[PDB]
Amino acid sequence: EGGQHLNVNVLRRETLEDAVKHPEKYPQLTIRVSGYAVRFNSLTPEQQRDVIARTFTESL
Repeated sequence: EGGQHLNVNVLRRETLEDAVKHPEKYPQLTIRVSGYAVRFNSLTPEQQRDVIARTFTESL
């Protein structure tokens, strides 16, 4: 068969950490959370915790 539907985020975890630090810097930063997209700044601190914690596949 094959997988169906996929959210694609190409980013580094550090960048998100930076975003948490200074939201003013990334006003239009958007990420795919679970089938939809949201501005990073829109999320709650707890909600953000969920995202950063998630797996970031690396090369190899």
